[PDB]
Amino acid sequence: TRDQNGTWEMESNENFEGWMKALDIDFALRKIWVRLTQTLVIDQDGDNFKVKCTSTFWNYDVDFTVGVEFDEYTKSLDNRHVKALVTWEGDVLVCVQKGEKENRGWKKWIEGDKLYLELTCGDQVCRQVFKKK
Repeated sequence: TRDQNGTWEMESNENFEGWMKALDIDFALRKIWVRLTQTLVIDQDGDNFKVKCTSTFWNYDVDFTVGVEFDEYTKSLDNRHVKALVTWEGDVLVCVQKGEKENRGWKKWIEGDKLYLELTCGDQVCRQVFKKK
């Protein structure tokens, strides 16, 4: 489905370390962040999304409109300027973050009460699975 609204609690995280290292996150932050629980709260109304990512450590809000490019400065992550664009490919939400790193972005799929998130950077993919609370 296209409807991603909900509070989503992480159940599995595969290769998060490799994706962080591909973004050049400092080693000591990687070791703290690598096995943190994550909750994603998604508020979706038409094209407008408000996504809140929370863990006991860093705590992000990003807001976007599907089909509208936006500047992002990833101040709490690798501290880069990207031009981000979120679109639908059928029922799959696709984000491309254009900038220094190649193949940088993410894709979200919803099956049932499961949200699948694939984060990419370079040759690394991180696969996360969330359950709807």
